[PDB]
Amino acid sequence: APECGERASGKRCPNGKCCSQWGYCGTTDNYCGQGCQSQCDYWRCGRDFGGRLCEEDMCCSKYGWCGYSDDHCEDGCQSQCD
Ligand SMILES: [Ca+2]
Repeated sequence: APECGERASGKRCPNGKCCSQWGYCGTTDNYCGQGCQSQCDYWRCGRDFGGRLCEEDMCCSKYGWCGYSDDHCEDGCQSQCD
């Protein structure tokens, strides 16, 4: 049964997850990609996205992507780098 979106009275996904076109919560491209209804910027962060911080304690890379790798947390990291 739909848990988010227009078919769920406008409910948003917990932990900032993306709501797919069909009303389900997730973080893969099938949820955040084409057709995404809400909280679709889950993987983006930083100055290009209103200064948004990543969920799950992920680092925000210099290019505005959320992750845990050295490339996300090292040189240029914008937030939650350690
Ligand atoms: Ca941390």
